[PDB]
Amino acid sequence: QFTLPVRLCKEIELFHFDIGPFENMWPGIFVYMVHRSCGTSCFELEKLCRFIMSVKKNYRRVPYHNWKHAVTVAHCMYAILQNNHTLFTDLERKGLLIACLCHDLDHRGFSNSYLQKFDHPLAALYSTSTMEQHHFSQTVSILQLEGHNIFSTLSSSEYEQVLEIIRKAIIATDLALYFGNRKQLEEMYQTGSLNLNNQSHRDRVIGLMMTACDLCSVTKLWPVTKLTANDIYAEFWAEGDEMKKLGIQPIPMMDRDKKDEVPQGQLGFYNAVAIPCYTTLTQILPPTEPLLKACRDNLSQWEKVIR
Ligand SMILES: CC(C)(CO)n1c(=O)[nH]c2c3cccnc3n(-c3ccccc3)c(=O)c21
Ligand SMILES: [Mg+2]
Ligand SMILES: [Zn+2]
Repeated sequence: QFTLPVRLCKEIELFHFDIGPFENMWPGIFVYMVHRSCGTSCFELEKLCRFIMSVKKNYRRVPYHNWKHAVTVAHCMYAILQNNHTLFTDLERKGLLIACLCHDLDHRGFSNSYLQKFDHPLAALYSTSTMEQHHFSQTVSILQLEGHNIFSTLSSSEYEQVLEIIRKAIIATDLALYFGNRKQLEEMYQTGSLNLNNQSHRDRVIGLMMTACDLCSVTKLWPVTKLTANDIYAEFWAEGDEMKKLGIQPIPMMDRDKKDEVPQGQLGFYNAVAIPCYTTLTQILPPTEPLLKACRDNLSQWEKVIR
């Protein structure tokens, strides 16, 4: 039944768009993004709406890895897609927006390292990319619910094609995998061997897009960026608190007693992770340049905080 306001129509297209002040409209914002990416008949409205509300319900009340984070990541993907639409197939356009909304499904607010170290049942189930494999499992589980399968109308080979796009995209949100991925992609771009017709290459490009979307809070306007950083640190500190209880000293980043080091930690995160990510992405997809520009702007803001 929901209809989005006229001011948003043009603003939703921009990379720096902040979903933050529209909580009641987030399910409706996602529906709009889907119709603009693959048409009004791309998914049966009833199916799609059941799927979204179920996905929403399966995001816990954690400070950062919550419903808001899912819609934020999906919106960034929507902007990338819209600015490079002809470069992606209808099946990719569909799969990626769904993968972004589901990428942190049922996150408990603990890193893969925590679950591995403390031998959590989830780490026993999934050896590497612990949470990520759980997020893809949670996505399949939601699709398997009565009248949720938005992909039922696709052909047999086209169905396993989306589920494989989704699987690969969600796994690539494992930051530990990003570093190698970005390195292989930088090699291909420089040597001039990068070929989007090659499937293994497309998988890597998609992988980087997933990282770029996952970290997009660094591409918003400084007041939004700063407020998201508080949410991520509230989540890191809670994890550190748990480690302390179990007689383990957490790394500075997860220690609330080491709050003064946050600007220095951010500067390191932007120099080692965020800037290289958007630099490589801009080389492959030149219309994604505003993401790099906004990231550089926030990097200067963190330097100013240190100074
Ligand atoms: C991007 C964000 C949220 C900016 O506030 N951020 C930050 O400040 N430090 C970090 C950060 C620091 C260390 C490891 N991962 C981080 N990720 C992260 C977490 C899970 C999955 C993928 C990436 C962030 O998004 C982030
Ligand atoms: Mg994740
Ligand atoms: Zn995420």
